[PDB]
Amino acid sequence: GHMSGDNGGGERRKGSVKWFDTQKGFGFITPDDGGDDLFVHQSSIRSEGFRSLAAEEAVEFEVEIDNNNRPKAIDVSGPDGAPVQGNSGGGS
Repeated sequence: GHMSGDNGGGERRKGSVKWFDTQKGFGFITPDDGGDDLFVHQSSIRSEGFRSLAAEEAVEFEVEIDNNNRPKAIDVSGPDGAPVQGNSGGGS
């Protein structure tokens, strides 16, 4: 059948970036309402266009557990869940 011990993908969380390094190729988010820091990088940002995070920045995201069993943060947006213009576009 369909495993559903969670929301069926990545459960919503909030936090603040520990650091986003494009050189290292990895970053981490400290979840404000969670425990373990979640891995975050460009491919986990809510942006399909311009996707990058600022080290000290606060964020709202979904936390998804990677195949390494380490939970990672994706669909990263502002702390209020506010989308950035670089997410896709919009026009306004």
